[PDB]
Amino acid sequence: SSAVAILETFQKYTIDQKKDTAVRGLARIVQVGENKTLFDITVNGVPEAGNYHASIHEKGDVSKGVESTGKVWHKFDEPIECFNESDLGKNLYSGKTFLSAPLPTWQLIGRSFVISKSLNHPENEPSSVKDYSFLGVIAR
Ligand SMILES: [Ca+2]
Repeated sequence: SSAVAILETFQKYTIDQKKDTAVRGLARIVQVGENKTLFDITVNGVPEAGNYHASIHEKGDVSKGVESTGKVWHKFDEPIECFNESDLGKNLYSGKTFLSAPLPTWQLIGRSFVISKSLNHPENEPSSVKDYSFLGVIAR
């Protein structure tokens, strides 16, 4: 059993001026046990280097980005380190990791996969937006 989440920004951020696509990462999801899923995560094109954090939120509603997705339903403890500079002109970064969760794929479908990091300079994209986030509905 497999699934995928295409991760896009929904918010507009001053620091993110890459306009050919809003896609900033991919989660490829494969069940690897009766009740265990593997998450193959890659990130690309994010403006700030740092440790990013993944969660799965309760709702598949991304109309308002993270703010419409409800609460955190599953949290991953392991960070995603994004320190590889992949765009020199724009100074954008990439990263990758494998994560796992003790959940079958069927319980994941239709929820939102979210990766986020606190903004280095929130005063310049204020004031209710604290985090840079990119997210996508999980689909079979
Ligand atoms: Ca940058």
